[PDB]
Amino acid sequence: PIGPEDVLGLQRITGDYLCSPEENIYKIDFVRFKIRDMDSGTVLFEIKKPLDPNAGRFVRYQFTPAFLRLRQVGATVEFTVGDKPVNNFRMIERHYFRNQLLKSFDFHFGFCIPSSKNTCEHIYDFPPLSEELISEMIRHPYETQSDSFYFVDDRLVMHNKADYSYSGT
Ligand SMILES: O=C(Nc1cc(Cl)c(Cl)cn1)[C@]12C[C@H]3C[C@H](C[C@H](C3)C1)C2
Repeated sequence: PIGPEDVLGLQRITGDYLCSPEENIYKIDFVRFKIRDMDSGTVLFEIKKPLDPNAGRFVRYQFTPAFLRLRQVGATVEFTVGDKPVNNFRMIERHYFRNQLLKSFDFHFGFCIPSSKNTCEHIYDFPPLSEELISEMIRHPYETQSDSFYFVDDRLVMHNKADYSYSGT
């Protein structure tokens, strides 16, 4: 049984998925994701959802070098929920570069309407990165990786993974 305290101190990306897809007993399905730069209004990324072991749990992002100097980005997330009520829906997203923790985001979802489509806004406050780190992250695309742990009532129900490029394609 993995709880939030079990991931709040992780200093490395996990070597595997901490939970199976069947553990998503709340039928939580992310159907849309949009990232906006809060200092310019620019839509940095948008996706709409229409046997690989990842099965939709791994996403690869391709951003520009300017993304690493952003102060704050806004994430709009659309997701459906099953019949089971969802209380204390939490997401802990940890970003690492070459086994070095860079930032962890602890987001608490607002009320979730059961058996319906929900929309939430997550505000990411980026920390200032050292010039050496920014340079390395630009030179090494996809070596920046993240773990997104989703908790419902302190119980891990979803675990998604991603890697990032900041080389501007
Ligand atoms: O990729 C990142 N943040 C991100 C990515 C997405 Cl796809 C969304 Cl939705 C929201 N934030 C960062 C940028 C830099 C500052 C931290 C630590 C690392 C360097 C990785 C976050």
